[PDB]
Amino acid sequence: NANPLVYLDVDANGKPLGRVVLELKADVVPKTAENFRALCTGEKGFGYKGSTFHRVIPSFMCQAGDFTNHNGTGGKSIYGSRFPDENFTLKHVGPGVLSMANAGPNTNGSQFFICTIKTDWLDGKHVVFGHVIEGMDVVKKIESFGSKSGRTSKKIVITDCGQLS
Ligand SMILES: [Cl-]
Ligand SMILES: [Cl-]
Ligand code: NA
Repeated sequence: NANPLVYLDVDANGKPLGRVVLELKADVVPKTAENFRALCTGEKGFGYKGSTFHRVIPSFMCQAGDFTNHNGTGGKSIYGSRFPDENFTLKHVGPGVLSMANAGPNTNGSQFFICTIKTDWLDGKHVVFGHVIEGMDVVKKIESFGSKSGRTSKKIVITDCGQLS
């Protein structure tokens, strides 16, 4: 009864792809959910609005969240530069899983990915913290702009984001 809903409105070269709505599993990972929630509202003075999907690999995942460097090197959490792996209770079960990117154990900041396949080799290494409620079609559009190196063929921008409930 207390899982937040947040949204990302996404454009590719200025054309609207639509809205991704995410349920954040605060019932399982409240600290990880709270970090992402506040980065969507921007209430700490920084967050995801105007950042990009900077690494998109077809048949794998769409990665975003580096709102400082727009390239995978940056981002930060609301708690500090990084925060621990809360738990690995939720698993990478299939497309639409929302999970934290990282740089090894206990290095969560703000970068995240949405899976487009079951990525079960990431279980126990990346903290799953939500899923797509609405807009998997938008995720599939983002995925279509990826490449095997992760370089996107269009500039994929989160033009708006926030908390719905
Ligand atoms: Cl990663
Ligand atoms: Cl590149
Ligand atoms: Na907003």
